Amino acid sequence: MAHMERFQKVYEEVQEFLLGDAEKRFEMDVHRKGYLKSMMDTTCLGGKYNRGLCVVDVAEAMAKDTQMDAAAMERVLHDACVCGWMIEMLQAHFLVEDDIMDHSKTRRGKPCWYLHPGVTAQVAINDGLILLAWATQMALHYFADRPFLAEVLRVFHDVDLTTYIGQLYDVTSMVDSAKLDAKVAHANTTDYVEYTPFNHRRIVVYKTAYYTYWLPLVMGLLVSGTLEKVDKKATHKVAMVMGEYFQVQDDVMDCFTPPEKLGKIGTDIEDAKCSWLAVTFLTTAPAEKVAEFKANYGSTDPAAVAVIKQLYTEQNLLARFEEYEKAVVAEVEQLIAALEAQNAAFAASVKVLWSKTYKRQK
Amino acid sequence: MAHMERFQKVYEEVQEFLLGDAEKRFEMDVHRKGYLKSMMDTTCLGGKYNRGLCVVDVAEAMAKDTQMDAAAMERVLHDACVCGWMIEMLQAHFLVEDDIMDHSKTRRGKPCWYLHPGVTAQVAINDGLILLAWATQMALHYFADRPFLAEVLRVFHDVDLTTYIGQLYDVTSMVDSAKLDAKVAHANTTDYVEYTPFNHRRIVVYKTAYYTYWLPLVMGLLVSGTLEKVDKKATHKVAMVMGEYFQVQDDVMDCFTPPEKLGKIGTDIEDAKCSWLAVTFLTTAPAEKVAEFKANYGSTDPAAVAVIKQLYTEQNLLARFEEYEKAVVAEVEQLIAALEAQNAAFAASVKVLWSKTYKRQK
Ligand SMILES: CCCCc1ccc[n+](CC(P(=O)(O)O)P(=O)(O)O)c1
Ligand SMILES: CCCCc1ccc[n+](CC(P(=O)(O)O)P(=O)(O)O)c1
Ligand SMILES: CC(C)CCOP(=O)(O)OP(=O)(O)O
Ligand SMILES: CC(C)CCOP(=O)(O)OP(=O)(O)O
Ligand SMILES: [Ca+2]
Ligand SMILES: [Ca+2]
Ligand SMILES: [Ca+2]
Ligand SMILES: [Ca+2]
Ligand SMILES: [Ca+2]
Ligand SMILES: [Ca+2]
Repeated sequence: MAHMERFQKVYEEVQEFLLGDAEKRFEMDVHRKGYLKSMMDTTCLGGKYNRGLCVVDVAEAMAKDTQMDAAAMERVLHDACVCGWMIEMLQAHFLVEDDIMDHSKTRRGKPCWYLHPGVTAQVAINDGLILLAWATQMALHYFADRPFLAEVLRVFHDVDLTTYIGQLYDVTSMVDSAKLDAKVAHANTTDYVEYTPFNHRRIVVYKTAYYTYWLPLVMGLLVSGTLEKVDKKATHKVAMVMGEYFQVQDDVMDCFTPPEKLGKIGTDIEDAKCSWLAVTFLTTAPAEKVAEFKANYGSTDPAAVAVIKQLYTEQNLLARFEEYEKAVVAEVEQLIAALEAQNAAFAASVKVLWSKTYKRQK
Repeated sequence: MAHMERFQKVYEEVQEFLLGDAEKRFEMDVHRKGYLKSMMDTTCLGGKYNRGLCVVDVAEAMAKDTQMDAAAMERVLHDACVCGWMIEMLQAHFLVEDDIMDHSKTRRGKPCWYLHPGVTAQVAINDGLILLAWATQMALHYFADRPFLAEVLRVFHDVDLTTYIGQLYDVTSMVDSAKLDAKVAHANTTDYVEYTPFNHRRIVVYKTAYYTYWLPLVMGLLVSGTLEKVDKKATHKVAMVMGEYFQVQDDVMDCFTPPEKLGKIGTDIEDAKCSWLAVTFLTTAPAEKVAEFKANYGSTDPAAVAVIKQLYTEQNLLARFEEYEKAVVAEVEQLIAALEAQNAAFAASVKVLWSKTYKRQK
């Protein structure tokens, strides 16, 4: 991909800056500097970089569209790379903390950060907070003289909050919400009355769509000075449609994609997660199959988990996902066509992001 | 306290705004809104409000020293209260995450948030992140048209990073730093070679002094538009001296103050923390007492803990603290006198903060 070599060079630059700033400001010693370097490398690298490279693709598209000269283009691509690394380090923070919350075993084909024997959940919580803090440090340093710094911080921090509210919906989805009460232990549901299409949409739009689709598009517009050239409502809507679909794919792959190909071991079934598969099953399956689901879901027993995967297979959940995907293609294409009539350059950058999403396999 | 009634009124306003913003933006339901209200009240209320009320005391002192009409003074006090609550919600976030990391039992005379049976560590991590995100949301909303928004976000996020680096030093302080390696489990020290005055100072300056002393003084100056009317270097030095002392008091109280008075059960002795007591003991005690300390420290056995507290008592650590405290008050009074020669209004507000710190009992 066109910007990978530039994006990787900016990673080395931003790492040297952040570790050097810690030596200057916090009397950082050689041993902890080395620990933080390995933490940054382990938590920030190894993913697909769809969020970071989107910022650069958008910023280049809009820089060409507005005919920026060689010096201005070089600045926009460098700024775009730094904003990309803000989102990648936000992702790194989110996955560190989520791997602790889900008690997960593998991430990007390596042990979860907290499961490194030299780490533990106790230290990893704080390592994940350093990652989050470092994302803002990059804006405050690299964009100190840029009029777009204010808007970069606003959209970044808004999406940061959004994602934690989605995570609140996610971690409370398997308990009766009327019984959500800090003073009283919460039994996992046995009736699954709240496993609804509305509740699934609300989890995935807030926990995933905002930081995965909306934030990279907006940051690429902000760094190129072109946010006012596009339809904000139309941009938001296509980000929500693609983001929901992206997390639906992630939900389908939890069950049906081998962990060795995905690079992680999902436990949506053993954790009774309100996944797209769980909701689509519960709302479409015959009564006797719903009963077998309730008797087996949310159990660590490998046979129980196999019963659930057999129920999903027998209810044609992969076929049902394919019909959902067809409806999403129709809607994304219509929204892109509407963007394209207003600003073709930005519409092309949404098509790039959509082509890396549609029918992905990991 | 002059500003308590105004400060508690602004709490109720900020709470209504944040919960209402979540209903508006994130389709927040009545049950989770109730959960978040209970979480905010439990994690943000019940402390001494030293950080938040400092912001208002500094802002009022500096606004009175300027000539401005009643409407302008009302705006400075309201902004100061919001900035105070930013720091209180940052404190709330720090204590929620630290209580998970320390596996602690009590905070402000109630169970730790994560230990509420309807919460657990795996939900509380995310509740702690909501608190941190809400702090920035307050600035972005209330200070949307204020000239100091950018500099408020910069100092806030700088101190946010600083505290996590202090926390890194704190959580790694009991492992030989040459053996710090994410890949390899590492036994806690048996020789305590790194339990040095320098290493204690580095922990407490970054983990406590920046957010407890520096941040409230600087926010008070920013919201009143008077940061450039004071000596930034001298302000930093007095904040580092007072904040080191504040954390030394906290370390002494971990051992010597009844948990029912303190409102928390410290485990510095069980957890082998590099506390002021441990460093002062190891650098002053006779050789056989150092050996007995090493045989008993870092043990959950109540007999082992009782041996350490007896060794501390025998080495007169409370008297050694009184001598340190005499040296600190000599230094603070000199630094305040020097500030008073430059800006008497600001120096008075440093006296108010010091007066709440010096010889405190909790
Ligand atoms: C801590 C904030 C939550 C971040 C967040 C948002 C979206 C997806 N994830 C991770 C995924 P996964 O762990 O990559 O499968 P999920 O657990 O299925 O939701 C985490
Ligand atoms: C999560 C960042 C840590 C924040 C932080 C900094 C200063 C004091 N604390 C908590 C105190 P305490 O728990 O109030 O006694 P410590 O555990 O002694 O350090 C936490
Ligand atoms: C939003 C969610 C499914 C979390 C994982 O996101 P991802 O598949 O983009 O992960 P990588 O950053 O590893 O590419
Ligand atoms: C920095 C530290 C000792 C943590 C506790 O701070 P504190 O004693 O000011 O706590 P409150 O917010 O409960 O007053
Ligand atoms: Ca999760
Ligand atoms: Ca997960
Ligand atoms: Ca998943
Ligand atoms: Ca601690
Ligand atoms: Ca603690
Ligand atoms: Ca303490």
